[PDB]
Amino acid sequence: KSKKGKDGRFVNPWPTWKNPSIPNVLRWLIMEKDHSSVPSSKEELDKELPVLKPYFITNPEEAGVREAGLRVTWLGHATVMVEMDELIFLTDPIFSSRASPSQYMGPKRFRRSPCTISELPPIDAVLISHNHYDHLDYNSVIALNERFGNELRWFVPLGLLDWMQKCGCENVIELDWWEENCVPGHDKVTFVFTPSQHWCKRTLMDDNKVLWGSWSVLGPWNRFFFAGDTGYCPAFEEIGKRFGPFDLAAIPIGAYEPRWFMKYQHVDPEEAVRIHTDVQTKKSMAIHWGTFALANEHYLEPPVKLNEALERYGLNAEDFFVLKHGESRYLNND
Amino acid sequence: SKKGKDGRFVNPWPTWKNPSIPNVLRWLIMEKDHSSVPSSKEELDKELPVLKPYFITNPEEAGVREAGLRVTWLGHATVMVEMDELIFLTDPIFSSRASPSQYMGPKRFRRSPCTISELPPIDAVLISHNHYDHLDYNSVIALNERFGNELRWFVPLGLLDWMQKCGCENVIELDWWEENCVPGHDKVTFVFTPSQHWCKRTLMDDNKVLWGSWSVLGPWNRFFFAGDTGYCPAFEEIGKRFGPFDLAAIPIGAYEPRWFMKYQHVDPEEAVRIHTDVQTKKSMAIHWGTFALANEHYLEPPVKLNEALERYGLNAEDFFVLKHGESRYLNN
Ligand SMILES: C[C@H](CCC(=O)O)[C@H]1CC[C@H]2[C@@H]3CC[C@@H]4C[C@H](O)CC[C@]4(C)[C@H]3C[C@H](O)[C@]12C
Ligand SMILES: C[C@H](CCC(=O)O)[C@H]1CC[C@H]2[C@@H]3CC[C@@H]4C[C@H](O)CC[C@]4(C)[C@H]3C[C@H](O)[C@]12C
Ligand SMILES: C[C@H](CCC(=O)O)[C@H]1CC[C@H]2[C@@H]3CC[C@@H]4C[C@H](O)CC[C@]4(C)[C@H]3C[C@H](O)[C@]12C
Ligand SMILES: C[C@H](CCC(=O)O)[C@H]1CC[C@H]2[C@@H]3CC[C@@H]4C[C@H](O)CC[C@]4(C)[C@H]3C[C@H](O)[C@]12C
Ligand SMILES: C[C@H](CCC(=O)O)[C@H]1CC[C@H]2[C@@H]3CC[C@@H]4C[C@H](O)CC[C@]4(C)[C@H]3C[C@H](O)[C@]12C
Ligand SMILES: C[C@H](CCC(=O)O)[C@H]1CC[C@H]2[C@@H]3CC[C@@H]4C[C@H](O)CC[C@]4(C)[C@H]3C[C@H](O)[C@]12C
Ligand SMILES: C[C@H](CCC(=O)O)[C@H]1CC[C@H]2[C@@H]3CC[C@@H]4C[C@H](O)CC[C@]4(C)[C@H]3C[C@H](O)[C@]12C
Ligand SMILES: C[C@H](CCC(=O)O)[C@H]1CC[C@H]2[C@@H]3CC[C@@H]4C[C@H](O)CC[C@]4(C)[C@H]3C[C@H](O)[C@]12C
Ligand SMILES: C[C@H](CCC(=O)O)[C@H]1CC[C@H]2[C@@H]3CC[C@@H]4C[C@H](O)CC[C@]4(C)[C@H]3C[C@H](O)[C@]12C
Ligand SMILES: C[C@H](CCC(=O)O)[C@H]1CC[C@H]2[C@@H]3CC[C@@H]4C[C@H](O)CC[C@]4(C)[C@H]3C[C@H](O)[C@]12C
Ligand SMILES: NS(=O)(=O)c1cc2c(cc1Cl)NCNS2(=O)=O
Ligand SMILES: [Zn+2]
Ligand SMILES: [Zn+2]
Ligand SMILES: [Zn+2]
Ligand SMILES: [Zn+2]
Repeated sequence: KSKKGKDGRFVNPWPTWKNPSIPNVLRWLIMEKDHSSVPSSKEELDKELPVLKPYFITNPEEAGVREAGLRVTWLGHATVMVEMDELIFLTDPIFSSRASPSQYMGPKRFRRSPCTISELPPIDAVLISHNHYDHLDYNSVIALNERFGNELRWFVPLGLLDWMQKCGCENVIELDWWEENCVPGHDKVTFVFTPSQHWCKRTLMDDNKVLWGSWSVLGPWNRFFFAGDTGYCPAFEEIGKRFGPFDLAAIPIGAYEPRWFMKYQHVDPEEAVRIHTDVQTKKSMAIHWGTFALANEHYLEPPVKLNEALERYGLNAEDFFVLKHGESRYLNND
Repeated sequence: SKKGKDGRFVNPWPTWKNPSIPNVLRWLIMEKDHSSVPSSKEELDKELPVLKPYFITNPEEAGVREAGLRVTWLGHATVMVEMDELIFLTDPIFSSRASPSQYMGPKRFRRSPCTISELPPIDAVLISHNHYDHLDYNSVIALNERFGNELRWFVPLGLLDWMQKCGCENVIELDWWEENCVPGHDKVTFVFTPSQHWCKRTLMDDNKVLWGSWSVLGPWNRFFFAGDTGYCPAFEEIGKRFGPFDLAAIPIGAYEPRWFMKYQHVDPEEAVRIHTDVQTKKSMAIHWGTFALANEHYLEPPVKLNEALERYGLNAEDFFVLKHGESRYLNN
């Protein structure tokens, strides 16, 4: 084909090829995080947002997929564990309490992680959407690579290969817009890096030196889409048309407040439903939200707005569902 | 009268104890090693199992409120003693890493048995010294957030600022041989007692704040918490002024290489020495098993403790090691 928007590299770094982006960010200190949600007592946090014990804790067996369907588990924020086509892979693993380079400041999760690395079953690959601290957790990478090793294939955007080896990972793969690879054992599955409308930053002056994006996993049996972080852009229609119908898609539905400031980097539930429609997935799972306070919206608002948008497009909760922390879901195909 | 009183060199706080040594070169390049190698997930589960504390499934219990004394080991020096109508915590560390950084520093191989949220009402907390394996900023902020003025923080001299800067008001700075009480249940007395250790958190803050140990003298039972110390006098002094105590929490880990650690960290034998000097009936054994701050094998300290136990004409009941998260009730 050819009608695919490629990068997307200005003078030296990467801009979003997409027209909706505007260049102006003033970073995370506490300015619009504050407490505009006031997550109250951890008990209320429980009552409203209970943390479940994942299945693989009480029954570490049954953690295959036995081909056929597709199993998914939400481990908070953008951490998703997908079992499909004889393969278990993790996405944006964050297990630390705080998503920050310091121990003294930064957004600290109000919901504990459902499980620990030691407790999670054998991981065959990890997918990294972009490099932000709420998706790339140094300590989580350290734990993953200590437990596993060369056993773990890491799929990262351009610019993160160095960082990965710097951490101590040897099975690391840098991928660009519309670029693919697989796991050495399982070649029938293809992992494709697909565009997105977001940004990268971890330190001073490294802004967009690393790429952002989304992931499309094409196995023979099931197809899976993982958006990562994005505001609405026309790449999602492109992806949907190139990788056919998907069985699951993980779409962010949180951190969309100060829309005047975030719309260029963060969809809201309404644009999240549109994404679900654009990518042609049969089902979608609400990621982001509920775990960290990265914006101004009420911590329970994003599911309500998701249901309101789902009623906007003539859809039901079946099509686009929100899980509990640690809850799983099985989906068999035709 | 008597009692090894506090001291103050020209600049900092000294030990005033005859056993002494310098070169506190921190642990980043000097002995950064794990010649103990905790590994093999299965081996950890079996050798050092982490237990589910009672106040998780049955928080209502909250023990004591009677005459006896219950204790729970939450790793390293974070232990929860419920005694004489008072549930106090000591050296609380619940984070994974004991370091000012997020990228380097000693990271625990055993998770905390419970979390701050799961913790029962803590009336008081005791801080031995300022080291990262005993003073954990994140743990402090969590306690001061869940509780507040309801939490009395007993800290050594020099830590008032650090505490208030974190946001604590119910804070009491104490030099050793000094004391204080509780607003409601004041008949229990908390006394800061001597020790042989060091204080340092940053560059040039060496010995700017005091170290020591704690003695809780309640109406029914008496409890001793050593913290971190090498063998020195004043434990006999402690055992004299106060005592006999009922339970004592004595460190048994972080002792090798001896030549460098002996002056600043007891060994299991020296811990049995403490058990005799402080005149306790029983002892629980803290430090060890949670972080690797020295070169000894992670399972060695219990074995060496039991060796010292027999040699000194004692038995395992007298000085016991709990599991991670285990509790113990004492009706003496
Ligand atoms: C507000 C203080 C300094 C106060 C002063 O002296 O005026 C300044 C100085 C250092 C500044 C930080 C430097 C790193 C980051 C640079 C980003 O481009 C904006 C966010 C951060 C996290 C900044 C936030 C804030 O702008 C800080 C913390
Ligand atoms: C060393 C003290 C902690 C002392 C203590 O806990 O008592 C800590 C507390 C706050 C920490 C600073 C926070 C802001 C900065 C963040 C950067 O990512 C690294 C450099 C800085 C300047 C940090 C340096 C250092 O890590 C500090 C100063
Ligand atoms: C921890 C030291 C001071 C310790 C001392 O001298 O006692 C202090 C002094 C300067 C402090 C920084 C000043 C600029 C910023 C002010 C913000 O409001 C909080 C973050 C920053 C980045 C501060 C981080 C940290 O609070 C520092 C590095
Ligand atoms: C210095 C320590 C380890 C030193 C030791 O204890 O032996 C090393 C080990 C891994 C290193 C990190 C690897 C990933 C990152 C690579 C970047 O290009 C710079 C920052 C980071 C976050 C590095 C920071 C630092 O350089 C670390 C944490
Ligand atoms: C000052 C030393 C050494 C100077 C040199 O190597 O020339 C340099 C070397 C590498 C530098 C760090 C590398 C990682 C980060 C790169 C950012 O873009 C700015 C902040 C950080 C955290 C840097 C801060 C600091 O400036 C360091 C530690
Ligand atoms: C070894 C490197 C520098 C390499 C070189 O020699 O060029 C040096 C630079 C700064 C040094 C650190 C400074 C603070 C501490 C001083 C102590 O007395 C030993 C441990 C610490 C934590 C030191 C460890 C080590 O000695 C470091 C990290
Ligand atoms: C992370 C930056 C820069 C990495 C890069 O930009 O390539 C590197 C450059 C200088 C590095 C430091 C040099 C001195 C020390 C060396 C030790 O072995 C580990 C701790 C220290 C304190 C190092 C920590 C960290 O690894 C730093 C700060
Ligand atoms: C800012 C990067 C992390 C970047 C990332 O995660 O990608 C981190 C990685 C290693 C960190 C350094 C480790 C050694 C020092 C610890 C001190 O307590 C604060 C100053 C130093 C020099 C730290 C400064 C800063 O906090 C660094 C350079
Ligand atoms: C800079 C942040 C708070 C910034 C904010 O409110 O956003 C403050 C909040 C609590 C502060 C800490 C309180 C305890 C310590 C006080 C010391 O004298 C300097 C180091 C420490 C460890 C402080 C470092 C730093 O100054 C912190 C972490
Ligand atoms: C850069 C400022 C200067 C501003 C001032 O005058 O306060 C200085 C002054 C206070 C300094 C801090 C004092 C406490 C610590 C002293 C250590 O030896 C290095 C790390 C710390 C955490 C220091 C970091 C940094 O070196 C600061 C923040
Ligand atoms: N080492 S880690 O990032 O996996 C981790 C971090 C923290 C925990 C637990 C774990 Cl397993 N608990 C307390 N908060 S923390 O220090 O971020
Ligand atoms: Zn992001
Ligand atoms: Zn994000
Ligand atoms: Zn110590
Ligand atoms: Zn210690």
